[PDB]
Amino acid sequence: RKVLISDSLDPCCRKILQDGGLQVVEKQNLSKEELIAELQDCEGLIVRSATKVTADVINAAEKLQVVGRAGTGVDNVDLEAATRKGILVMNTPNGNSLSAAELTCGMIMCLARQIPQATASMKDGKWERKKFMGTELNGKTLGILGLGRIGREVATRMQSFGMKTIGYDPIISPEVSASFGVQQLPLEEIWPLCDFITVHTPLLPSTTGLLNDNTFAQCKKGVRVVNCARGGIVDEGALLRALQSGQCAGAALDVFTEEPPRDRALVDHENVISCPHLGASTKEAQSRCGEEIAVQFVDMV
Amino acid sequence: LRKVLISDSLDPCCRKILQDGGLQVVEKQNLSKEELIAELQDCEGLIVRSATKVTADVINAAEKLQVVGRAGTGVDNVDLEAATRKGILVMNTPNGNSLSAAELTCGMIMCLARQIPQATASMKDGKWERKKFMGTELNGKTLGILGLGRIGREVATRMQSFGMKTIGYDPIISPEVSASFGVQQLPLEEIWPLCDFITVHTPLLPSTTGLLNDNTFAQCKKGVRVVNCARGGIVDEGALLRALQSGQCAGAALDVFTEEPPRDRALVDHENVISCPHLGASTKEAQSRCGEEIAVQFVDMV
Ligand SMILES: NC(=O)c1ccc[n+]([C@@H]2O[C@H](COP(=O)([O-])OP(=O)(O)OC[C@H]3O[C@@H](n4cnc5c(N)ncnc54)[C@H](O)[C@@H]3O)[C@@H](O)[C@H]2O)c1
Ligand SMILES: NC(=O)c1ccc[n+]([C@@H]2O[C@H](COP(=O)([O-])OP(=O)(O)OC[C@H]3O[C@@H](n4cnc5c(N)ncnc54)[C@H](O)[C@@H]3O)[C@@H](O)[C@H]2O)c1
Repeated sequence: RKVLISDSLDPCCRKILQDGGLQVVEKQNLSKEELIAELQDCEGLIVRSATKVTADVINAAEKLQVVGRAGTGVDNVDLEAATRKGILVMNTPNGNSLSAAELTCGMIMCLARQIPQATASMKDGKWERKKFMGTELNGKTLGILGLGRIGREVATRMQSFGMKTIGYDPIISPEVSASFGVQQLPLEEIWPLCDFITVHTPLLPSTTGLLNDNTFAQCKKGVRVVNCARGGIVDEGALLRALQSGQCAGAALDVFTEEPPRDRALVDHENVISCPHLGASTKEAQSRCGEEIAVQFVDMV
Repeated sequence: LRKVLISDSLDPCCRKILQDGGLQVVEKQNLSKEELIAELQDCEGLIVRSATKVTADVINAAEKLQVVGRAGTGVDNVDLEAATRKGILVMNTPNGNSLSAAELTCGMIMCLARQIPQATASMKDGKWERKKFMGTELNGKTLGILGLGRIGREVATRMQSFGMKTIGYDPIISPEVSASFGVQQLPLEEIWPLCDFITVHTPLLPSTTGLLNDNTFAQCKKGVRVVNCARGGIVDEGALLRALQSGQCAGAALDVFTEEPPRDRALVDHENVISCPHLGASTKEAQSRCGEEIAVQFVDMV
């Protein structure tokens, strides 16, 4: 059939599809009405995160058969509406892991030394040595919640800095985590030990507010936290209260409960470092995800 | 060997160690030239960090002064020539800062790969600009490390954990020794074309002033990224600006400048440059270690 790529993807996605004999239309930044119009001659749609595959789009897209997302999860696809119609939804759980792990490590280093703030200071003409006294990562404890693809890659990188890496994952055995140097403990034992906490779980009811007022209360005063997973795993209201009291000394956020976020209190806080969901924003990750999704479209004979 | 003036803001452990060694200590900070010379009247020892400027005039007016200690690397704020001519010993702390400087360098590499400082600035300006901040994955990329001493080797082993190939050069470290911490030595001319990132960890010497310059930038890959958390002037600042302006250099991270604070703002102002006010040693841990390291030398002196 014919596939529309409605967001900006690596050009290899397009190449692999055509090599498989498919018509492609590559057209970014479509309005809701433009998207529906294009799709009515299309059985495939491929998105990244910008296009919102809502029930209304799906319902109006009568010939649609498969929606592919070139990223993890299905955050911008109404999976329930797609399933109600006969529509397959596919994604790319492997292609961007390494890039996400690397950003998470960068964010830890940025929290330790306040590099983003120091650059902003310098650009205002300031030379603020005292303000930007930091902390050394060597000897500190990093808590890693979620020890799948990304969590284990964060662990081995941060171990090279001399960090003690502890963590928790309901599915990963202690024996598997020991093989990448992560000691598992129950959550209640993790909180008071950590200098830094990073989350690498899916977003589920059980992981929403994984860090919240109750768990911040149990942390070491001055804990630094990273969320490069999904918005909401760290409760944003709790995080702001923790930053306000000094219970959390800083946070680094790639992701938000709303993207772009309309509430600016966290982004605007002096001790918060942020990015516009750049975890998979590398040429390499994008090349890998574009291939991953294209191959899945070709493999359906 | 009796009274020591500590003239800059140091970790309190420096004072205690001197005092345990059996020395008198005066902590006074932010002194003018005249004030510094007056405090030194009864002092045979002076301990500084970076702000106090132990110039030829101070050295020559300070009558009982026998040793100057700097709680940091090199002798940037001490006229060592003047000191040596008058017979005054100068001591510094070559070990205490290594790990904090290595960590900052690695943080700078990550920031250049993913534009985290620029991304934060954009978000704080109320923007959501994903495409602009498309970055580079470190795995498989080549990092060139010039200077393979205390800091170079620590940077190498950390960036190796990211899957970077670490190559470099040091005139005194043998290829066999550098091999033992995973750094492949090659001649400089073979390095430039191979590097995705270059980081410098040398002293500032005639051999290292302008080690990166217009000619070496022309030998590099289009889009090379450069880090200087060592000393200002190892990367020629004019050459670096020209390379940033043409795109030969995709970005640079600078902790150090030929003038500090720098009066010329062109590099700091460039959108592809990330910077810090010489924070390589600016951690609680490093400052503690340096404070200990310099007081301990003074006490052995007794
Ligand atoms: N910021 C980005 O651009 C970016 C990029 C890629 C992935 N991600 C996100 O990062 C997260 C991790 O991705 P991954 O590829 O490593 O996923 P993965 O499935 O390999 O691993 C996730 C792990 O989380 C664990 N988990 C579930 N509930 C948990 C809980 N309550 N406590 C601790 N662990 C729990 C699972 O057991 C699993 O092992 C996901 O949310 C993913 O969407 C973000
Ligand atoms: N930004 C900061 O706050 C900060 C903090 C600590 C140290 N430093 C600086 O970082 C630099 C490295 O310090 P270190 O402790 O690793 O020093 P080190 O003495 O242990 O190592 C320096 C190495 O540079 C090498 N070298 C000399 N000339 C060279 C050349 N032409 N090419 C390649 N290598 C050359 C030497 O042979 C030596 O092995 C110094 O300039 C030091 O002052 C900066």
